[PDB]
Amino acid sequence: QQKANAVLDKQSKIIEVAGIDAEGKKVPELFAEYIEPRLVDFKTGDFVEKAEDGSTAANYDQRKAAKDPAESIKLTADEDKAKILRRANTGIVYLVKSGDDISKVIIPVHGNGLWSMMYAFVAVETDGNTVSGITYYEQGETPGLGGEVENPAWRAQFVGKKLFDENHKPAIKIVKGGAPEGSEHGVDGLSGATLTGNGVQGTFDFWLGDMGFGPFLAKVRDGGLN
Ligand SMILES: [Cl-]
Repeated sequence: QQKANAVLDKQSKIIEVAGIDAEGKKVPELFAEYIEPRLVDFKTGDFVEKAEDGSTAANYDQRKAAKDPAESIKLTADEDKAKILRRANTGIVYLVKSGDDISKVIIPVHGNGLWSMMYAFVAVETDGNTVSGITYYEQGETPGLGGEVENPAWRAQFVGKKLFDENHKPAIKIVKGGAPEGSEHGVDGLSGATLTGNGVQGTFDFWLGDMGFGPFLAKVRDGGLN
């Protein structure tokens, strides 16, 4: 079943955003060496060993969990900034191993675009604030417009940006028509693709908030990884 090729490209994207030099090695090999998947309780931000459905980090299906009322919540329209309708109570994150230390954490985020649900990985430094990279691993927006979330030049703009402001509130901004420079939080919007851009904005506003990875990244900031 492939199914397998889907799992493998996901692993590829994780390795890609992790900034690991692939010394010719294959993806399943690099993933075992450098990646440690962990489950996270969103509300508390704590690492957990199992989800409510009994899954471990190795077999947890967060998308399926999000539609199971036993282990997810229904978001009000106002709460639902990323326009995803529901949120699993437990998330998965991918720790990047240096040696015995954790070098980065990669968090899965998503939000609705114009034509499609848009899924991305965001690589965060162990300060729990600085973005190391971003990659969209599933989206179906129009090439040349919203599809430009896959453009290397647009994604590179996220590198060095801070996720949070001084109150640890979500601070990433999709700035219509080009952010300034020396900008702490701002990246350029997608020209001609405001609706996709709004979906990206909502993605960060929700997933950096109290119902998302907010509590977790706070614990990262306070040294919860190493
Ligand atoms: Cl979710």
